[PDB]
Amino acid sequence: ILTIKLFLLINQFEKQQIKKGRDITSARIMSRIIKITIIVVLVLLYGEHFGMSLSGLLTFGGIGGLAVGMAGKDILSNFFSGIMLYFDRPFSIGDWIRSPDRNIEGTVAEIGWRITKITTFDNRPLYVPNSLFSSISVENPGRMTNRRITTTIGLRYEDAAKVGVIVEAVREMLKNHPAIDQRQTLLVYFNQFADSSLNIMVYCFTKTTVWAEWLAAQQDVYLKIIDIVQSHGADFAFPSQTLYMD
Amino acid sequence: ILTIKLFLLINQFEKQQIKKGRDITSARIMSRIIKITIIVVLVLLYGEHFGMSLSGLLTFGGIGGLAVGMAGKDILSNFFSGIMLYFDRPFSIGDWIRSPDRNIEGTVAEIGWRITKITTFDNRPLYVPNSLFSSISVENPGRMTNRRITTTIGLRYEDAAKVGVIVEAVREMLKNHPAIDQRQTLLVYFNQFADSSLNIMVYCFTKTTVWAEWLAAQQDVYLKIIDIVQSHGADFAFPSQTLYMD
Ligand SMILES: CCCCCCCCCCCC
Ligand SMILES: CCCCCCCCCCCC
Ligand SMILES: CCCCCCCCCCCC
Ligand SMILES: CCCCCCCCCCCC
Ligand SMILES: CCCCCCCCCCCC
Ligand SMILES: CCCCCCCCCCCC
Ligand SMILES: CCCCCCCCCCCC
Ligand SMILES: CCCCCCCCCCCC
Ligand SMILES: CCCCCCCCCCCC
Ligand SMILES: CCCCCCCCCCCC
Ligand SMILES: CCCCCCCCCCCC
Ligand SMILES: CCCCCCCCCCCC
Ligand SMILES: CCCCCCCCCCCC
Ligand SMILES: CCCCCCCCCCCC
Repeated sequence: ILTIKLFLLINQFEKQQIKKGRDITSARIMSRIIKITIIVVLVLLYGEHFGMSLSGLLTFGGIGGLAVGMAGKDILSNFFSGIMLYFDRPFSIGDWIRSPDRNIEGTVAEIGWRITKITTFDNRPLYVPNSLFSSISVENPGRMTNRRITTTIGLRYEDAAKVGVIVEAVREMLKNHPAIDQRQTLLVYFNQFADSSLNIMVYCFTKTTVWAEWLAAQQDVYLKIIDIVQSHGADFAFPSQTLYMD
Repeated sequence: ILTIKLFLLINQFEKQQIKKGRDITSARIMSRIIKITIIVVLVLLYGEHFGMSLSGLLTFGGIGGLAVGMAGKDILSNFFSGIMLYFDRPFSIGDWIRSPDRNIEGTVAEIGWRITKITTFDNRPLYVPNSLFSSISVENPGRMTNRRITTTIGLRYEDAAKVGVIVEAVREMLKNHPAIDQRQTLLVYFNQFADSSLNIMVYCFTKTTVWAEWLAAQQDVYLKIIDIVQSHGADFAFPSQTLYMD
C-alpha cells in the first residue's frame, strides 16, 4: 500500500510537471530516478521485517550513502551558505559589492537559496554560487563615506629648485577647495625619484560620494594643478633618454 | 536460478550491444566486468545464508565499497549537478553565456545529464562537465538590457586649455544622439594624467542590444568625436619622448 501511494504521488508530480510546460522525456527520466531512489530507500528500510540479510544490507547502504554524501557536497554547501546569508549577510539589495579574490563586481539584485543574482556595470546578469561568500573577502563600495582622489605630478629634473613652492601652492589650493573634505587625510609631498621625472604625490578625499560629482571635482582639481604647475615656470616631463651618436 | 537469470540478461545485453554496431572485444570486456561485479555483489549479499565468515566479509565489502566511493566521486558529481540544472538552471537553450573563472563562452545547445553542449563563436562544439556550474560564476550576456560604449580620448599636453570646451561639446553630442539611452549612465570627464597625453573618459549605453546596430552606432560616435576634437584646434597624441643628444 505504501509503494502504491508513493507511485501515485510520483505520477501526479510528473503529470503536473508536464502540465507546467516542460519536456516529456526529461520528465519521464526524472520520474524514473525518483522511483528508483524511493525503491532503494524502502529496501534499505524494510530489509529486515521482510528481508533476511543484515550485514550485507548494512554494508551496501553504508557505502552507497557514503558515495552520495561525498558527491553532493557542493550543492549542500551552497544551500547552507544561503541559510547563513539569510541570517547574516554583509550587504543588501541594491548594494554595489566587489571582492579582491574573485570577479563578482556589480549591484545585488536577488539573494536566493542557492545563488545570488548580481547586475554588472555592463548591464548583464551574473549568478554567483552562495558558497563563495563563506571563503572570500567581500568589499562594499555601496557603503563608502568618501571618494578618494590620488594622482602624481611628474616634473622635469631641471625643475628641482621649484618643488617646494609648487608643493606649497598645491597644498594651499587643496586646503581652500570647497569640494574637499578637510577632516580626512590630505597629503602633498615630493615622494620619489623616477626614471625621467621627480614625482609629487597627491592624496585627498571629497565630501560627496556620487559618481558624477566626484568626477567633476577631480577634473576641476586636475585643471587647477596644471595651471599651478605652469604658472611657476616648471613643466611636465615626457619619458627621456640620452643618446650617444656614432 | 538467480545467477542463471542474471547471466542470461547480461548475455542478451551484450548481443544487443553488438547488434547496435560496436566493437566485439570491447563488448566482451564490458560483459566480463558486469559479470564480475554481479558475482561480487551476490557474494557480499549471500555470504551468510550460504557462506560462513561474517567479520571478514564485512571488512572486505566495506573497504571495497569505500575505495569505489572515493574513486567515483566526479561522475556522481556531474550527475547530481545535472539534476540540479534540471530543476534550477540560470540559462536556457540558445542563450549566450560566459564565465570569469573558466573558458565556457558560447551559445547553449543542449543540457544533458552529464555534460552541457555549447556552440562557440568559432562554430565548434564544446562539452562542459555539469559539475562546473556548482562552483563558478556564470554570466548571461544573452539577457543584457543595453550595450556599453567606452573609450578614451588622449589629447596632447599643449591642448590643456581646450579640455573643458572639448568635454562640453562631446557631452552635448552624446546627449543629442538618437542611438544613446538617455536613462542610463552618461559620463564625459577629464580623467587622468598619462605618460604622453591627457585622457578623457567616455561612458554611455545604446538602446539596442543587437551586435551590428551597436557596432554601427559606435562607429558613428567615434567619427563624430574625431570631428569634434579636430574642429577645436586640438589633436590626438602619439607616444612622445624627449631626447638629449650627445
Ligand atoms: C505535488 C508536489 C510534489 C512534490 C514531490 C517531491 C518529491 C521529493 C522526492 C524526495 C526523494 C528522497
Ligand atoms: C539509457 C537509459 C538507461 C540508463 C541506465 C543507467 C544505469 C546506471 C547504473 C550504474 C550503476 C553503478
Ligand atoms: C533511465 C533512468 C536511469 C536512472 C539511473 C539511476 C542510477 C543511480 C546510480 C546511483 C549510484 C550510487
Ligand atoms: C519544485 C519541486 C522540487 C522537487 C525536488 C526533487 C529532488 C529529487 C532528488 C533526487 C535525488 C536522486
Ligand atoms: C529503463 C532503465 C533500465 C536500466 C535501469 C538501471 C538501474 C540501476 C540501479 C542501480 C542502483 C544502485
Ligand atoms: C543534495 C541537497 C539538496 C538540497 C536542496 C534544497 C532546496 C531548498 C529550496 C528552498 C526554496 C525553493
Ligand atoms: C547550517 C548553517 C546554519 C547557519 C546559522 C547561522 C546563524 C547566525 C546567527 C546570527 C545572529 C545575528
Ligand atoms: C536490455 C537492457 C539491458 C540493460 C542492462 C543494465 C545493466 C546494469 C548493471 C548494473 C550493475 C550494478
Ligand atoms: C588481460 C585481461 C585480464 C585483466 C585482469 C585484470 C585484473 C585486475 C585485478 C586487480 C585487483 C586489485
Ligand atoms: C578481462 C576483464 C577484467 C575486469 C577486471 C575488473 C577488476 C575490478 C577491480 C576493482 C577493485 C576494487
Ligand atoms: C545504455 C545502457 C547503460 C548501461 C550502464 C551499465 C553500467 C555498468 C557499471 C559497472 C561498474 C563496475
Ligand atoms: C580473463 C580475465 C582473468 C583475470 C580476472 C581477474 C579478476 C579479479 C577480480 C578482483 C575482484 C576484487
Ligand atoms: C557511478 C555513478 C554512475 C551514475 C550514472 C547515471 C546515468 C544516468 C543517465 C540518465 C539518462 C540516460
Ligand atoms: C541530489 C541533488 C538534488 C538537487 C535538488 C535541487 C532542488 C531545487 C529546487 C528549486 C525549486 C525552484
